[PDB]
Amino acid sequence: AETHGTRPDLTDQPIPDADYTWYTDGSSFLQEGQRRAGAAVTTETEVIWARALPAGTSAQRAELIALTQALKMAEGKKLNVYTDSRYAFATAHVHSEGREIKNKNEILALLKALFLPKRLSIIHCPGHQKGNSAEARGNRMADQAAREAAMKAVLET
Ligand SMILES: [Mg+2]
Repeated sequence: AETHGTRPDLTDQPIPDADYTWYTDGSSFLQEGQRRAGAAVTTETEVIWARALPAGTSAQRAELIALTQALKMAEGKKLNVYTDSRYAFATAHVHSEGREIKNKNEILALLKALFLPKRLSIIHCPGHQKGNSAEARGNRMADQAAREAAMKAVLET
């Protein structure tokens, strides 16, 4: 059992009896001078949810938002969720003591959402993998979906 965490039964390895295995990604890039962002939750082949986010949204914030959405949609179910964000992983797994100086709203929302799934593992996966393994395909799908959502919104459709 992890220590100095927020949800005592949270693990970082896949649970055998998971209902859902999902992949999250937050995308942030510069376009026409401003920072743009998107977030997504996917399986290897399906987009469960993807949205463009407000201008100025950092990649870190987008990653928190994507992970939060996965937790919300998995309320009452057993979830393995993969993120390639070290920031989102650490925010979910390690409790901090001080006032949150950045992303305070998104951190609070994530911490609340941790408690929604019946059982939960938040797992790190490498990003930009070339394989056709489940993790490679899932992470790729989430990255593509988040970037597509962000691009479509900036271009207006
Ligand atoms: Mg990512």
